[PDB]
Amino acid sequence: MDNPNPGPDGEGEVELEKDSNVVLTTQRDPSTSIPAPVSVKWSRWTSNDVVDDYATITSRWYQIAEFVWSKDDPFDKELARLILPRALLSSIEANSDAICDVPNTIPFKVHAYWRGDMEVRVQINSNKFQVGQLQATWYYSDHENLNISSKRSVYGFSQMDHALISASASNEAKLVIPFKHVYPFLPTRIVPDWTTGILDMGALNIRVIAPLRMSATGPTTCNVVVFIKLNNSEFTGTSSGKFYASQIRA
Amino acid sequence: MDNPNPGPDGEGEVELEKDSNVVLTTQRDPSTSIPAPVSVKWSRWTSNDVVDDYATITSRWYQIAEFVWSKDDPFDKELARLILPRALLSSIEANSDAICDVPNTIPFKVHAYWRGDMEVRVQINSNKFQVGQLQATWYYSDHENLNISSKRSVYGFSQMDHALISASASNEAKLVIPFKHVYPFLPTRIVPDWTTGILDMGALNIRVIAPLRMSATGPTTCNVVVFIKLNNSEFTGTSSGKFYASQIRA
Amino acid sequence: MDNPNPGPDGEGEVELEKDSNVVLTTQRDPSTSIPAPVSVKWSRWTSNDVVDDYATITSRWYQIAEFVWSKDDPFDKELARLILPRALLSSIEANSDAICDVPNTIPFKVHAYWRGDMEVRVQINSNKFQVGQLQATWYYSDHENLNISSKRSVYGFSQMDHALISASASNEAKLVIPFKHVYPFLPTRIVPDWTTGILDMGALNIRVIAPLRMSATGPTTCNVVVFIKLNNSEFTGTSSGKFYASQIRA
Repeated sequence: MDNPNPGPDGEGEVELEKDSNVVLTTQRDPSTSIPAPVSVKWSRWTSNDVVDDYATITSRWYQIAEFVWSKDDPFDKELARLILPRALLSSIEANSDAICDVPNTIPFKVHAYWRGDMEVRVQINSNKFQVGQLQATWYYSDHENLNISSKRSVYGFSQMDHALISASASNEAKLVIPFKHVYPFLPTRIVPDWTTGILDMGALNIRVIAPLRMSATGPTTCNVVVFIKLNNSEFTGTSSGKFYASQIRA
Repeated sequence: MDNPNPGPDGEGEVELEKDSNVVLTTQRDPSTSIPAPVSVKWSRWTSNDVVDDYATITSRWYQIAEFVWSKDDPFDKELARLILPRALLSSIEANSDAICDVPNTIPFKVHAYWRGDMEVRVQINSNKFQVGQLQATWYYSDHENLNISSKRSVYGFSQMDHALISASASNEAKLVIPFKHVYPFLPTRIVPDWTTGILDMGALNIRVIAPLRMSATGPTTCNVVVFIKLNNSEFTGTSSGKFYASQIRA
Repeated sequence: MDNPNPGPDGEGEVELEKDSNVVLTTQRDPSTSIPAPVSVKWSRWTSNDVVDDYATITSRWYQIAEFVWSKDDPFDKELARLILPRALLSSIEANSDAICDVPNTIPFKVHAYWRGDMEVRVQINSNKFQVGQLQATWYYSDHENLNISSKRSVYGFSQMDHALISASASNEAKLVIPFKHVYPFLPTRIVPDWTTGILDMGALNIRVIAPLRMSATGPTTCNVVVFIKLNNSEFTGTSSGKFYASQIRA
């Protein structure tokens, strides 16, 4: 079946992802990447306090990153290497804004410990005349590894669970990332231990496998949007906001 | 389903509209605009004489207009403001041709009064690299309104029944226009009343909502075809042709 | 149905033709051309000796020709006029290679007489911005006709069984050519008769019906691939290879 019928509305389907007071669309189905099974709820294990999450409020879609994709970028050059708990907060905090100001962060302010699966969209608007390729990959503990520069390479992450994005026919990388840390919970700020590496479950990272191969005088620049949903969460550990921690640098 | 298979014949469907000794096609389904219900037959009311229409002859598709669409045309600039009974005749008469010469007009020559629904095609051949938009709109009595210049605007006709045409993915505006005048019949020429505004049931009018937005050195010009079918008619009122009226100017 | 969904893999089906240790694909269904019924097996008629063919070995897909398609080529200019038994061997022999070296020829070396249907692919990689047209046509005995230059024309072969190839939406010409000679068998080399015209069942020939109509500075050159399958064969007539014949010139 192939009859093209673009009316006053150029025809084509648009799948949407609402899902909680925010609707974000994608005109092209994503290339998913599921690195692990869905995480069970270990609140009834580690902590016996206010055991809950926040539905309509922390299970939304906030923006955490956005960047540029150009012909200048050589073969393996990561556009982002963003930590995943974590840079949800660390993006907003360095936006000359506070964590307290946004609805998808506020319990991190009050509550001490967090556990939950993650959802991520790597949406880009590239043109059909751009011949490039990216790869969004996940690593459940990047900073803990010593020589991960060895792994920090397009070759290395192809070896593992990832998603693929090609400039033409742009395209989205779905990226379901459930919770798998060593300890079942994460600490939102400084704690009797975890005096650093606060709220870090691993980093995402997008490098390049094919530069934007542009014709003579073709459009140079491109762009990426990183979105994140925090579903299936649990926030036990009620603590005043003066105990909080404005996350570390990029 | 999306497998593209363009053989020696580039594949794609072509819907056709024959319908009476003329076949006109459209490779893209139209955006219809039905302003009113189908009109009932009031011949057995106003006049008791030869009560009939003409099938294969006046229910065809003649051309009445054609024009240019260019980047120069600013935002709201009507390409045509053509009266609808009316300019079926008024186009041919000013073509240095006579009404008598064409089969889709001849009963208007002889017969005194006419009633009937109308069918109209606003077909254009624009290219997929042209980013513009038109709007064909109908008004069951334009000349009767005094300040209709107020209405003569892209904003105003969007308020009402219309069709939309965008340059890219060109595209057709189906435009079924049934009979709705004040008096159930129309006079083909001067009459004991209707000494002017002869044969006028309202005017069609195509303005611009988006100019042809062309890249550097992209194709400048475009073009429109206006076709018209006169179905569901009735022509009671037999009169010699020396009583006829060559319609007024553009 | 027309929803376009080109993921990291630009979506679209790819039909394949394996068929015997070689897989060749075509992303666009072919325009077939069947000039005759399937040939019956006349081995149990002409010759009472080792009656067999060779499956996995001579029923493969070898390349016999490839050439250039450019704007310079005027209206009717044959890109190839290749004989069909025949140039399967005659291409390889003039490749500074021997017949003995390739698996799809070796029985022709040993065996004296051959009969069999033929399969041919005229695959080309033209771009969607090239507006040309070719025509691959078959003639069960071209050399036998005296004034076939009269027939050697785009007009003439359109009169008969052929396939059509247009530059844009490139495209393949399937070309099933069963055996129909005067005598039911063909001689692989010189023989008590057939002292010339060795192994010739007719010639294929691709001319032009529409040159590559290229925009300013659009891509000039193009290209064709000719493939051939020799199925439904029969090779009776065992003879030493010193009796063989390296085919005549192009």
